[PDB]
Amino acid sequence: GPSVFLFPPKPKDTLMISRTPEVTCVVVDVSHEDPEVKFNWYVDGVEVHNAKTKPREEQYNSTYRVVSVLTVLHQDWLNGKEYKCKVSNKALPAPIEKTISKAKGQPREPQVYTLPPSREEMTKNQVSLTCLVKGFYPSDIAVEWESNGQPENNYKTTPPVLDSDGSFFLYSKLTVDKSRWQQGNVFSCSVMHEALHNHYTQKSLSL
Amino acid sequence: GPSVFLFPPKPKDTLMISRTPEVTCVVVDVSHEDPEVKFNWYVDGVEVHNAKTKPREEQYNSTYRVVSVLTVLHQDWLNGKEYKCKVSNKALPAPIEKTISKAKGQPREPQVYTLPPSREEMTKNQVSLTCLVKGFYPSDIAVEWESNGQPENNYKTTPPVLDSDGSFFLYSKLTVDKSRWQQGNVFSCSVMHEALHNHYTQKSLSL
Ligand SMILES: *[C@@H]1O[C@H](CO[C@@H]2O[C@@H](C)[C@@H](O)[C@@H](O)[C@@H]2O)[C@@H](O[C@@H]2O[C@H](CO)[C@@H](O[C@@H]3O[C@H](CO[C@H]4O[C@H](CO)[C@@H](O)[C@H](O)[C@@H]4O[C@@H]4O[C@H](CO)[C@@H](O)[C@H](O)[C@H]4NC(C)=O)[C@@H](O)[C@H](O[C@H]4O[C@H](CO)[C@@H](O)[C@H](O)[C@@H]4O[C@@H]4O[C@H](CO)[C@@H](O)[C@H](O)[C@H]4NC(C)=O)[C@@H]3O)[C@H](O)[C@H]2NC(C)=O)[C@H](O)[C@H]1NC(C)=O
Ligand SMILES: *[C@@H]1O[C@H](CO[C@@H]2O[C@@H](C)[C@@H](O)[C@@H](O)[C@@H]2O)[C@@H](O[C@@H]2O[C@H](CO)[C@@H](O[C@@H]3O[C@H](CO[C@H]4O[C@H](CO)[C@@H](O)[C@H](O)[C@@H]4O[C@@H]4O[C@H](CO)[C@@H](O)[C@H](O)[C@H]4NC(C)=O)[C@@H](O)[C@H](O[C@H]4O[C@H](CO)[C@@H](O)[C@H](O)[C@@H]4O[C@@H]4O[C@H](CO)[C@@H](O)[C@H](O)[C@H]4NC(C)=O)[C@@H]3O)[C@H](O)[C@H]2NC(C)=O)[C@H](O)[C@H]1NC(C)=O
Ligand SMILES: [Cl-]
Repeated sequence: GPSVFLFPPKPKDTLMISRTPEVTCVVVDVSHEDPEVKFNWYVDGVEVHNAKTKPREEQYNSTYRVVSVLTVLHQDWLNGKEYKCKVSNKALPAPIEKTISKAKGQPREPQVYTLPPSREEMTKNQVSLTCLVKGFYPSDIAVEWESNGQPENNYKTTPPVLDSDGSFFLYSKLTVDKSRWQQGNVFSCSVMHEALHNHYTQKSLSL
Repeated sequence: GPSVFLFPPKPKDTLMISRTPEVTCVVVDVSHEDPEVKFNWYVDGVEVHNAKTKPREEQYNSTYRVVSVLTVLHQDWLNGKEYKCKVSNKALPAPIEKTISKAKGQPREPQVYTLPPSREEMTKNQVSLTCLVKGFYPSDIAVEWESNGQPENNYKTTPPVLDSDGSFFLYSKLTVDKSRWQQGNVFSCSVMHEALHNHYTQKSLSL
């Protein structure tokens, strides 16, 4: 019999009003006998029906895969609304049901500090700009780097680490050629989190 | 004597209601002799006071460098209000002033097309996904790439090029390992411009 998996919107979709977040219900392992599959979507227990379901597609193990996609209102998701997908298909005895929702917990607003590179580090070819993001809950967060215009490639972020007061912190490290840092170029760490004003803050840093 | 330069907001900052746009006034070639510099900000003729001046930072020239940022309203900038920085130094015969505004001109809407890699490029271990953005005005624009919610590394973008019909176009090229493309991953080019509905559009691309 089939399998269903239920995928949440990615955080930055929920946090920007410009972008458009979606919940995705996918069923796989549906037999060739009865390829037809019905989706029922509930938001907080009431049926909704603006979901786009796409045409079924056969995979190379000779079973179909079909996906149903529901656009969510940003505020609905951020207010902890439960999204439930219910799949019916003739091979199942009882229809099967998944539910997801934003991670629970009292939200906490992160502080965002930028740390210039250590002086022992500027004897080197590349240098590291550091962004400390601490005090935030829940752990859904986005951290990015920009420079006088366009995004930066060469950065890595730590996974959220549980701190001693129950909130998370993390660090983001951006490595730049030292000649760019020495020229007074400005680099910005932007953070997106549901607990910030406007879900967005930015801290700049330069020599 | 002291030079004056005045930089506009970052396009992304003006197009997103959650980000926060600033006009920046930089003064360089500041002498030790008469070190104090006072700024005076004017929106559409009338004076303003919420500017933030960061204290002087001396350079390797032994010149000084003084900056003052003014936060602007998104709508004020998009509606063409003129921002004027007037700077006084007791080593200037007359205070010196500059003025910026959004690029004048009727706004045209960009068409966004995504172009897969050439069949000839599948010989290499990396391939180029292409994003063509054409028919837009003014040239203040932001292009970014992403995949499964996260910002995609590489990609470079051309400057806007004046088309024959009065508008601009640009291309953005993203380099992915060929295996990532052949697997079926979905990449997406997102674009931000005044003339787009919601100032934002996304176009996807995948094998
Ligand atoms: C003393 O040292 C300082 C420090 O310089 C720094 O250290 C030295 C050792 C070197 O490493 C330098 O490379 C390094 O910058 C010197 O201060 C510099 O002084 C020069 C000239 O005096 C200035 O040049 C101007 O640069 C701007 C662009 O500058 C931006 O881009 C740089 C990126 O490479 C960046 O380093 C700058 O900081 C600045 O970055 C912007 O910053 C803001 C806020 O921080 C940010 O929000 C922006 O996003 C960011 N932008 C970018 C793109 O990064 C340039 O625009 C100027 O061009 C005008 O003048 C040119 C010559 O005339 C000409 O080519 C242009 O067309 C333009 O001409 C003017 O055009 C307009 C119309 O469009 C009109 O208003 C004018 O009439 C017209 N003409 C004139 C005459 O104005 C210009 O090239 C540096 O910015 C400045 N450095 C800094 C950090 O501010 C200083 O010169 C030294 N003193 C000496 C040697 O005696
Ligand atoms: C027949 O083929 C199909 C299609 O596959 C294709 O053909 C085969 C032959 C191969 O060649 C494939 O390579 C080829 O692609 C098979 O379909 C697959 O079926 C398996 C399960 O049978 C599914 O596994 C699940 O995977 C999800 C995560 O999947 C995401 O990430 C993948 C990359 O790693 C990506 O390929 C997927 O498409 C999917 O991508 C997401 O897509 C959404 C929507 O488009 C998008 O928004 C997201 O951005 C994107 N996400 C990412 C990360 O890219 C995984 O979550 C599941 O894990 C559960 O089960 C594990 C085992 O128990 C467990 O360890 C996990 O924790 C999790 O367990 C559950 O978790 C919670 C609590 O922990 C709770 O719900 C449950 O209690 C718990 N337990 C259980 C049991 O559920 C899961 O592993 C594949 O996704 C699916 N592939 C596709 C493309 O749909 C099919 O299986 C084949 N049939 C056979 C062999 O008989
Ligand atoms: Cl990037």
